[PDB]
Amino acid sequence: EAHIQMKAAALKSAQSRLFGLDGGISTQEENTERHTTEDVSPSMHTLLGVKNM
Amino acid sequence: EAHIQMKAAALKSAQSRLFGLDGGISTQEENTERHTTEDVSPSMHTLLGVKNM
Repeated sequence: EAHIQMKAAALKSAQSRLFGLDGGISTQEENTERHTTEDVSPSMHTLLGVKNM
Repeated sequence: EAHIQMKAAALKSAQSRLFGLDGGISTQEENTERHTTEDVSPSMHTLLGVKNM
C-alpha cells in the first residue's frame, strides 16, 4: 500500500506524448525558376499585360 | 490500571498519517517550444487558418 501510494504521488497526472516536434523543417517549395538579365525584376520576368494608360 | 488510563487520556483519538505533502512540486510540463522573431506573438507562431473576412 505504501509503495503504491508513493508511486501515485510521484507520477501525479503525467501524460505521455508519443511525438515531439517533427524533424522535417522545410515547409516551402524550392524555387527552381531561372533568373536572367532580361528580367524586369528579380521576381518578375516581364510586365506583359501591363498598359501604361 | 492507572498507567493505562493515563496513556489513553494522553493519546486521545490521535490518528497517524503515513505521508505528508509530496515533495514533487512541479505539476506542469516543461515548455520546449522555440521562439523566433518570425512569430506573430510569444505564444503563437502564425495565424495560418485565419481569414480577414
